[PDB]
Amino acid sequence: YNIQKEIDRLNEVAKNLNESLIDLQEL
Amino acid sequence: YNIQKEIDRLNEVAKNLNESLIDLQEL
Amino acid sequence: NIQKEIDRLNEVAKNLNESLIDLQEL
Amino acid sequence: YNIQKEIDRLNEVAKNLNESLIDLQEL
Ligand SMILES: [Zn+2]
Ligand SMILES: [Zn+2]
Repeated sequence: YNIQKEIDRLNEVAKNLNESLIDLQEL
Repeated sequence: YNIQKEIDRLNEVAKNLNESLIDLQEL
Repeated sequence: NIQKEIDRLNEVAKNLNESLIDLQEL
Repeated sequence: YNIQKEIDRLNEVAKNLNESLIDLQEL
């Protein structure tokens, strides 16, 4: 595995998850 | 669906993702 | 080394998938 | 009301998370 590779991608997962989650909460 | 039930779970998804990401970042 | 983080992320993925399916099928 | 945009985006989030899981268990 490559830890720095997956940190960067999981950070994108987190940001995208949060964006859509917050969108769900304000409709 | 029940939007609150899914928001609750997705909140927990986000929290657990965040703590996994932090753990990875401190290696 | 990172089995515990893998295990945790697996449960994250399962719960995310279940929410996705529940939003479309319930 | 219409959550199609969040469903589409969370599907991509899930795909990226799933590939991270696969890649973390590689090698
Ligand atoms: Zn990178
Ligand atoms: Zn890959």
